[PDB]
Amino acid sequence: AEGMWVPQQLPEIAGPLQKAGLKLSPEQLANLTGDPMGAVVALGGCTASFVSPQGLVVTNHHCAYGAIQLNSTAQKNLIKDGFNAPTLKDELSAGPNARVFVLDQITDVTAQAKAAIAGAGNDPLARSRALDAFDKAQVAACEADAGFRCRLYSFSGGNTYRLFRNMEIKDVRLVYAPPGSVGKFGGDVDNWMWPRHTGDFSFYRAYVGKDGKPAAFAADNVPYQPKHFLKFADQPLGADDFVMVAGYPGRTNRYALAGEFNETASFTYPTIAKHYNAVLKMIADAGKADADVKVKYAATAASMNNVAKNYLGQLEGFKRIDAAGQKQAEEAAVLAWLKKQGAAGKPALAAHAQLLKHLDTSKSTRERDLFVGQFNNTSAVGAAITLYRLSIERSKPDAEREAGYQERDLTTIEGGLKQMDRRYVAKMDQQLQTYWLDQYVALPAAQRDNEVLNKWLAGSDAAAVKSLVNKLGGTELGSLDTRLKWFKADRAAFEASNDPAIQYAVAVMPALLKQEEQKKIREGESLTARPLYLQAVADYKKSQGEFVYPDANLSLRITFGNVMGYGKDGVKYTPFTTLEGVAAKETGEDPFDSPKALLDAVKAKRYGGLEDKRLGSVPVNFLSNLDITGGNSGSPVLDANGKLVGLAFDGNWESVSSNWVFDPVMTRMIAVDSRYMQWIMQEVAPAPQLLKELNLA
Amino acid sequence: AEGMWVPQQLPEIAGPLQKAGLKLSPEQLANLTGDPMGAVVALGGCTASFVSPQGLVVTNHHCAYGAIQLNSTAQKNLIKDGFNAPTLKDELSAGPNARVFVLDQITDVTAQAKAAIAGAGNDPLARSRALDAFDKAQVAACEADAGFRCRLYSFSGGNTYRLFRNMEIKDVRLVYAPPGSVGKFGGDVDNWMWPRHTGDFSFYRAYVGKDGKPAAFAADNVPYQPKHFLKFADQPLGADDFVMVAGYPGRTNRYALAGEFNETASFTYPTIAKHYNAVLKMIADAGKADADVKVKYAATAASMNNVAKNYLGQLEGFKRIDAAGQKQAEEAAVLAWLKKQGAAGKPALAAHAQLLKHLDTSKSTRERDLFVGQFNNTSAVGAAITLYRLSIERSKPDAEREAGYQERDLTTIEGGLKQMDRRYVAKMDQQLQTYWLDQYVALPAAQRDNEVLNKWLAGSDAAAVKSLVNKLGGTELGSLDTRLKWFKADRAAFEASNDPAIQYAVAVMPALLKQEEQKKIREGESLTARPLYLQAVADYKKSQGEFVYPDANLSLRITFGNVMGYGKDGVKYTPFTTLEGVAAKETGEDPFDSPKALLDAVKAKRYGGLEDKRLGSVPVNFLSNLDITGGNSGSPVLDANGKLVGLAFDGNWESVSSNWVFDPVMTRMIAVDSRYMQWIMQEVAPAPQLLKELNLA
Repeated sequence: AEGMWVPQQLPEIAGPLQKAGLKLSPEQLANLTGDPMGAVVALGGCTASFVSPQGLVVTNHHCAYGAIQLNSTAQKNLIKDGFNAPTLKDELSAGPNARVFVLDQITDVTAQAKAAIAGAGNDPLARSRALDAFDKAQVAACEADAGFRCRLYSFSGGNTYRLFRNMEIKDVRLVYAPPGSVGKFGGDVDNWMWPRHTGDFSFYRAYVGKDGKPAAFAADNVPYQPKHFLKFADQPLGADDFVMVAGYPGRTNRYALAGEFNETASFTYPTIAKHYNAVLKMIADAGKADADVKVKYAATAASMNNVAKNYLGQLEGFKRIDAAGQKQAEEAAVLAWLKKQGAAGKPALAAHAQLLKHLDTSKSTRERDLFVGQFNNTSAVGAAITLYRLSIERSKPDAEREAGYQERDLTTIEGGLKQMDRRYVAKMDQQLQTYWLDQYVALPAAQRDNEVLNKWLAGSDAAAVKSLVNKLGGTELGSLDTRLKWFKADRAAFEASNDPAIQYAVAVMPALLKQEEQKKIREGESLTARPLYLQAVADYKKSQGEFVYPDANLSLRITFGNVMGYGKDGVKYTPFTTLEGVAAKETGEDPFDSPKALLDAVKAKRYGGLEDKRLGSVPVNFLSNLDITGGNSGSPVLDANGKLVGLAFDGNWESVSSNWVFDPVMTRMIAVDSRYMQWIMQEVAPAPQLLKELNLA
Repeated sequence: AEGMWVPQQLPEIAGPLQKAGLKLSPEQLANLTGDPMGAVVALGGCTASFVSPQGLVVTNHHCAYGAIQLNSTAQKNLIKDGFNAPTLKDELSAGPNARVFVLDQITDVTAQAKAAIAGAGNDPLARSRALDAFDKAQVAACEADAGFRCRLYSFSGGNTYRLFRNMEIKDVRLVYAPPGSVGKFGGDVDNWMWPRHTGDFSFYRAYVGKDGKPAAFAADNVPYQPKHFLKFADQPLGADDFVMVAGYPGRTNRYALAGEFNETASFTYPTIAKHYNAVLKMIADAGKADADVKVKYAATAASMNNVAKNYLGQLEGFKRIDAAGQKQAEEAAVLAWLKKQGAAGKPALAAHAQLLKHLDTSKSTRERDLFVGQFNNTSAVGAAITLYRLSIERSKPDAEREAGYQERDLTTIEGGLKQMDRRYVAKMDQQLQTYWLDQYVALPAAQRDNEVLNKWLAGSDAAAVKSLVNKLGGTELGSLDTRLKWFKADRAAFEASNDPAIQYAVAVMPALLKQEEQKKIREGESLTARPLYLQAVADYKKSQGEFVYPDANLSLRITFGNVMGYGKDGVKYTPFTTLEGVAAKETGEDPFDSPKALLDAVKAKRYGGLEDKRLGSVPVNFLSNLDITGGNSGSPVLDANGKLVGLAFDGNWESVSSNWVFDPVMTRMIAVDSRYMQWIMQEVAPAPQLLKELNLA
């Protein structure tokens, strides 16, 4: 079914759920800290779920990819090889910034949020400050009790504010990853594609201090004991069977202005695609010259490949459903329907007009802003800017610090400086710097107007780029100890420093702060406009009987539907792949190089008792008409009885454009079958201690 | 069903043909000059069929592509535009070498052939000359009557020899080609792929002189009146319907030695695919610069793309079916089964070991032979070598002239020199010379033992190639009138020329002749070994009750089966594509850029009464489990009653490996539906004169 339904919409999807075949009572889903919703956790950008009362967490391989990469070396490459922790003490730290967020409480704070915003009257910066101070105040009151992290979510353009309270587990350990030839089978060739044969799963364990409270990594820490964990299905999942997903989709743009869509399709997607593929060929070449570069940049490369392929996908998607025309059509249809509605229709019209003029800005500057933004986000320079920015914010009292730089954020910044150790190589960073500066100096002179960068370049050719990279090569910020010194340092040490990256951070910061204030003014302007227009778009969608659910905003959503394939002319995609499809794609070479143990078990039909008679084999991946996006990776797929039948990990090629214009005919979630997960762990990359802890052994 | 059955195997397939659903009696098919089989013609490299009593002939677009290309200029591009001849006098000559072969007679000359071979005794070269002298005698005699052309066929490694007598139409004219965006919809992207949306058809007309006798192009010639022509099907083709193809498949390699297959998989296919893809990029680049090079090289580009992609598809198929494992098992099993026979087995085991010797010879110089072979077949150099060779053969009496340089061949040679006029651009030829010369000079010193070429290169780098290409640039063989002059010139005239291409031909010719004699010695050695071994393989294969049929060898074959899709893990390919499928792939960019008329017709559902209610639309292409290969292009697909339901044009991706190891599960023919052809001639690129002549108006 279409829709990323908030839990508070469970009453309107209660009937649809039962009709699709949910056998649980809908009000069992209503208890978000109950069985099974209470087992569903957020990782920040991925979903996971508890699957044992000893804090065992299951997610996708590509979600654990970060943590596996942090633990990998050129010699001991866990991304390539499995990882298995036979005992608690073998489990590896997923790194200082790894999180499990266990939902505690959702509180609607709409009335108070709207009063805070209104209390600022017509001043747009005042409105943004007012909402930010409201956010900070709600978060501070909510985080008063140790171990909780809270977050204010804005729904439906600001028509709804809800304050989420999570227990934040800060000690997450890697328990099991299949080899990358299973976790990532078919690599970037099969990414965003069906048929799919990817065992995209991994396991973490959540830990807490001896005292029960969240704690950073310590040998003393004990497994978290979740109230609720999912059970693997004992009922074989089959074609047409009900499935549902709970998870944390990050962002959809289905309510975007036709103008926002058009910018994205004509500029952002093609430009990012193009530059990412160029950077990717650079990182791949660097990785061939030094395995340590390949490992240290493997998370970036995976992530940029994903985006670049997705962006291409979305572009083909938009051509396939004429998204430009549908956006146009629906926008005009809302504006007309608003006209007929006499009195009450005028404010929404006005709101539209406001939101329109907002597209006008970035026309000549958008390449420049990408190239400078990308240069400023290379490792050494990014760390300099982050560290300098914190030193500035430290001056201010905590409640006036920029979000991301308050006391409650310090541990995350410090953990970022630490993780960079496993993700930084001077020679690779210098090539990224060179690449983005090369794009800047290739701009027309009129667009090459960044005063600071022009000063530091002292020219507009290759030699000028080389000499500035040469100069930035003198930074000491490649040293962890250096970064951790600067982490603590007064803004005056920064403004005095002769470190070329710090000097650059110091020179660019006035511009960055001005750019950020302009961003906040734009957010202020839209804080009454966006909500009134989207309320009208919604009220118009409702009038035509369409589905009304908010755009994804990284909060908890339910989607549901059934296991089913999709069709194109001449092709019917069947809802399941099987072991034989994996073996059939074997080329002996990346990314189609399964472990010999897999090729031998499939040749021997060693199904391990996991074959589905309807398929005549063990299912690997399955399709369903669920509505998931970025953030839903690792989401548990529950059958009619709330049992784990799989993990969400991907969409088919036609689904990627549903981020903008949803297509019920061809949008499918790809999931990894819980049977393939068990099969891998029995027959291929064994995890006997895990099968026992899951009560499958 | 599996097999490319010779007509003489109709007894064995009568039951199967009836089981599959043939309504025609099998003895109807045994009549090769009767109805429908007498409608089916050879084009030489393609199949076609008469579809009117006025000599109208239907074949693929890609078969007519050569003729369309010869009639095309940058200014008036019939490849891109289509072509329609609304009357006889508008029909364009398909060019001097276009032929239609109407089968007259097959006679089995097995015993005479073997006697002529046995009669030569023990010298391999003697046995080569003896079959060649025999071939020529059976041909020169069979070619006695004016209009006729005969060919000696070797079946099953020389276990059978059959003489084909054909009436040779020498005046072929383009009647109709749809636009390239229909004829080659999806271009190299959809080539060898299902689903497929390609209108792959064009119409020729066979002309003879007023006497009724075959003649070259003359304005005075009249349409040939065929004894037999296919009617378009009135019964709509559906899934599971019986279909059969009669056509001229070129070569299959199912009886190849395991070693021959291993050499093809490991060297020939990957190497040709690599160099062909580099040469295609060069041709695309020159074509983009110069519309004149684009049109002149479009036939070459189409062909090389087709082979390059085919070879990659075969390499992928070999791994999917483990072709190497199957060839090694079958060979090992035949060798063992031959030890189980006593005396009965000892000759075949003798023959095997002699065939292995041939493979080691070709190994040593395989790279040199490809690069020098390709260089010697560039346009000016190939013309020089062919022209000088013929002056040499002229010196000799005709009976003693090499196959292809006899009196009966002069017309084709002269044809080739004319057609090159529409297929040559000196600056493209120079890039081809450069490319293949660059591969030669890159070889290790030890492989660079072409004496003449090293003398002519005077170096082994880019600059030495640059200077050989500058020197060969002074040739005049770019002029048609120079070529036709050399076509008539004595051996001495050649030896006198200061034309550098001719001097090269003169210089290299002695080595080409030794290499050709050495090749005739191997062919002589092969003339008794090959039949003995292949008879053993056939014997072993019948013992297992496996289907036994000769490898394709450019002779007439029947294949049959049913309209059906195929499956892959996660995918069920449906047997038809439809109009909406063509519209859904539209991008407004080559190769997915349908005529505006097609999109308009599809968006309006103008099905011009051709809709199949079982599809909800007009069918475009369809799948069937027939056994076709290169040569079968333009083969009529006949329903149960022998009426035309479409034309064979391609195979699915997984089929192409069936050239070496037949895979019944995933081998399908892709045919264009006769309703799509009619639909295109009604609604898109009208041919109302052909709709009338075909009895569809």
